[PDB]
Amino acid sequence: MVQSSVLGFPRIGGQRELKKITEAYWSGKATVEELLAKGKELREHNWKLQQKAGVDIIPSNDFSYYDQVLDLSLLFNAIPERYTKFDLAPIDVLFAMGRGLQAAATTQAAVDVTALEMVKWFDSNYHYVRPTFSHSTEFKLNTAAGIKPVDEFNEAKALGVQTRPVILGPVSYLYLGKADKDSLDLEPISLLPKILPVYKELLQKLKEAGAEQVQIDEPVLVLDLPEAVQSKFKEAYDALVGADVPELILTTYFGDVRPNLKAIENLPVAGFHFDFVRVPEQLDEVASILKDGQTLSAGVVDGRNIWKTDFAKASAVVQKAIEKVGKDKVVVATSSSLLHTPVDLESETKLDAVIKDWFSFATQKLDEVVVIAKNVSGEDVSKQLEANAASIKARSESSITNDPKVQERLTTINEALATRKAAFPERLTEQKAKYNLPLFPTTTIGSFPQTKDIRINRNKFAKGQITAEEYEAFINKEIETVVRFQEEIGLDVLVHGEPERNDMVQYFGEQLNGFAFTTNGWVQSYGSRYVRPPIIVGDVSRPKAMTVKESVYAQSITSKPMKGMLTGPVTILRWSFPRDDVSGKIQALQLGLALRDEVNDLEGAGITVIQVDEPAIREGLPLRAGKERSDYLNWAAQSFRVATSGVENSTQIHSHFCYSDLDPNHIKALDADVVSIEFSKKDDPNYIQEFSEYPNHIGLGLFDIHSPRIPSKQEFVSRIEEILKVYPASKFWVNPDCGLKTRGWPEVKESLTNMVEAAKEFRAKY
Ligand SMILES: Nc1nc2c(c(=O)[nH]1)N[C@@H](CNc1ccc(C(=O)N[C@@H](CCC(=O)N[C@@H](CCC(=O)N[C@@H](CCC(=O)O)C(=O)O)C(=O)O)C(=O)O)cc1)CN2
Ligand SMILES: N[C@@H](CCS)C(=O)O
Ligand SMILES: [Zn+2]
Repeated sequence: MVQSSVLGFPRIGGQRELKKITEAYWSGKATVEELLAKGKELREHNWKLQQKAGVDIIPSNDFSYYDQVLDLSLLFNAIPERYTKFDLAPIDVLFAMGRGLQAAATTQAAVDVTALEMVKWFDSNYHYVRPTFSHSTEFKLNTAAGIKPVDEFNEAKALGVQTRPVILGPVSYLYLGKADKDSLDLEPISLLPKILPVYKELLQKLKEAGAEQVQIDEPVLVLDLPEAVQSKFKEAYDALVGADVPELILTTYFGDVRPNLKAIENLPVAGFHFDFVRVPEQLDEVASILKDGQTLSAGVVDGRNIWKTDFAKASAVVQKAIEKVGKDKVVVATSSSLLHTPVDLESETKLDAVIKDWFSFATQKLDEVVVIAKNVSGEDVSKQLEANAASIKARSESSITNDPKVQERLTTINEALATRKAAFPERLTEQKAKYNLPLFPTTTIGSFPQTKDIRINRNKFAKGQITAEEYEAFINKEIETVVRFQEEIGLDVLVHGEPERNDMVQYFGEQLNGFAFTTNGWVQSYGSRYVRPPIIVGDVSRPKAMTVKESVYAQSITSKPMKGMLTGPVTILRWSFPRDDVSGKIQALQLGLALRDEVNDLEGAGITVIQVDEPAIREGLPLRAGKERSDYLNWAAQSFRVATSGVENSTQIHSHFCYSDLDPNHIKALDADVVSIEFSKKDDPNYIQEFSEYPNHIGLGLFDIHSPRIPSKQEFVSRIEEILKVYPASKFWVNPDCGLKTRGWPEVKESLTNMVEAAKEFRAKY
């Protein structure tokens, strides 16, 4: 009777309960008791949900108030000193690392401190708070905050639910972290010896509590790892394994671990886990490594995409496994945590029933693994296979999916379609001459605060409580407000705030043929911010203009130059749920050609300064050097270039990138005139050097837009002075790290006023 396993479940709630309480707590409208109360409530719900679904192995510690990595950075006490000298409570220290904190002296005692870096969790649009280590860091097992994975195991057990804690392992933990600036000579992985005795302690604490088996994520194995890292796995797991700890199920996902087999082919663990959705072909080789005892969790229900599973194909993999290692040592599992999927599809009432029948969100995926497991167990689930098999046939055969007019148009793509009419140095002279822009020119990145008044009115529109005529009126008020202000403040190149845009990708899925999109289809991106990425189901085209009506009005009320704003083709792909049938290369290209038509429409409609965001360009990079990556590099830029290479030289193409380990050389391939690079929040020591040679114009981001912190005019100056030491002023632009949707108005005002005030000084010194 083959068992089922889930690697992690989405904590946000079916009604984003979690967001709502977290944001309340942050704004002083809910007590700390009330936040923790609701945490419990959700934890309880989701465990019970899975229990009822029939899942055998059920995760614990997958819950988090912000990020499960940081959660460990807390537990193990990797807490930069600067966060400690304010008598904050564990929970608030946690949040402060997250989003900084700043309150003047109230009883309440005065704090001001930044936030730690945030980066892509592998090739996903989930972002973790990056561990930050230092020579001073004393790894102890913190008990002040409680001990989370213990306490949550116990909770579950007190509802009769036996769970499998999930912990990021020492090697991944370190390798993914970073040295703090007070300690540049520090490889994070060198602390392995200091940290194990902590992981060890935790583990015994868990064993005593009742923990049979523990999932311990070591996903770094899907990456290119130098030889000196690979040898540290044995050291690590040799240390931890024992009679006083639970059995450990070394867990990998998102890619291929074969290059690292030597690393792990003689470890003491109780079993492994692998992603046979992304890399089914690795099964024979990895299964080879299993010395008796050990179990193989067979990751076969996609924790990263929402296409309904093919029960035939999936069960065939699990049986290939069963052939190699015995039915009794095999487990049907999600390929990854379902963190990256929405909660429940049944919450969606406005999708074509045909299309809906093609999908499965988290709740459904629980049934999925339950059924496949049952299948291979010899049990009758005939009725579910056929229905499932129907769902597949249908998908397979659809008039929706294909659009010949597109497929042809693809063969119009060549070098010329993706080269501008002249080189940057020649376009600058034309642009300088049109725009008359001043030295140290100031601008922002697009979005301005997404005020509940905007959210409520988009919604009243969606739901017919107001006419289109009324919505246009409302949007214009708000673009007017957003301009009038930008003018007030002194900004040079303007934007329009994106008031009319739910999300920089969803606004587009709602407008392009080939898509679907959700109402309650939300996934966490970081902290309390979530998105409901759209879904690509067919061949992509743009039948109308998407953003002209708005930007033309925008341009019409200001003499100032104004940006249009799209989302480049790679980002639309990467932050959508991609197609099952086809490659992403084919999808980007379609998007490129499709986005051209908007870009062109803009130029034609008067909007001669245009920004096309491409922030996922690094995210979307394949997890391993070789054929697939070097292809990615080439088509990924090409598609971008496709949507931008028809413009006149007098037109100013802008881009933007953020919250990623950016590769300048690839960014450069886009030959954009001007870009915005997230720099402040990420405290990257090298970004300055590594972008020493960037040939086109550039604005490294001057303040962290994900903290309510207002930076001094002084903190702007410092950063600038710092950059100017490696870069000439005739290139440098001044802007924030990213957009301002999440920000409130008070701090928007004051922080830009400072930014600009500061730019204005360097203006006059030169
Ligand atoms: N997709 C994406 N990825 C990205 C970024 C980005 O902007 N987008 N930037 C970086 C960071 N990621 C981010 C992710 C989300 C948000 C964000 O601001 N999300 C908002 C809302 C976004 C949205 O979809 N807004 C809708 C939702 C409105 C709403 O909630 N309405 C209510 C009903 C009306 C009401 O009561 O308010 C409801 O549905 O229940 C809208 O404006 O229309 C949030 O969940 O806090 C920001 C950055 C990197 N990756
Ligand atoms: N233009 C987007 C960029 C987010 S990465 C915004 O300003 O919200
Ligand atoms: Zn950004």
